[PDB]
Amino acid sequence: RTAFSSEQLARLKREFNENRYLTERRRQQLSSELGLNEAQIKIWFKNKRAKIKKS
Amino acid sequence: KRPRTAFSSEQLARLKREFNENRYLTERRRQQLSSELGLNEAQIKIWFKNKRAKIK
DNA sequence: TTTTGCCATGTAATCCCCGGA
DNA sequence: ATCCGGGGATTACATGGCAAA
Repeated sequence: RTAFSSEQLARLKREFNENRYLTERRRQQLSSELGLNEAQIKIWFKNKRAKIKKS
Repeated sequence: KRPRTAFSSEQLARLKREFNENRYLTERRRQQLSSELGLNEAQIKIWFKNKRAKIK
């Protein structure tokens, strides 16, 4: 279970604020730039939406 | 994965009768029907899924 | 305070069904 | 039947905090 770096967390949050649902292209670019697997990005966005739902 | 299977006539008759009351199956009834029909629970789940799409 | 013990909260991941193609 | 990504719920585990001798 990876622990995202705050450099990664800040970019994911910044991306999430801009678009809370990923396109394949955006998922790909983020994986590349952040050095993470596309599945982790997918799962981070999925969990973020669910967290926000219980705000 | 999972080989296709031809449903027998009592099978389909039984699946349609159930589908006639409720288009969604709870896991409890799906287990039930699976045991009564001799149908794998996955096959029943997929039959309800496809049938929901055809009817729509 | 220190330093120890544990338990609550957070969260990455998995289960499991859904519709659409 | 398969694939995907979606949701909701749940699991599994790290660490945040607070307790306390």
